[PDB]
Amino acid sequence: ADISRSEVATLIQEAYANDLLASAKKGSTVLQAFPTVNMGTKTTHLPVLA
Amino acid sequence: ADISRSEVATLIQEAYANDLLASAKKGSTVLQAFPTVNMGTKTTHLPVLA
Repeated sequence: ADISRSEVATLIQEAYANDLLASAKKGSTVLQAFPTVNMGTKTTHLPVLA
Repeated sequence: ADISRSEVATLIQEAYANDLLASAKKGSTVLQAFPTVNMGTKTTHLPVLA
């Protein structure tokens, strides 16, 4: 006669840890690479020589 | 001749009182009868003797 881990049941609580949870978020490439403009309205016109 | 109650009209006004509704509502029988566990998440494990 002896006491097994299964015979102790839920007197032994399983633990939790968030170590693996976090992942670094990545931004748009095009917002890093190119000059941006702050728009005040839906549409902006930019003339070019053609 | 005489001024009756109806001839005085809305100078006499009715009153309101909630004494018939001012009664404690009926609680749960099992929350009165049995002890309780303050759970923090969907599931709790309780060991029992076997």
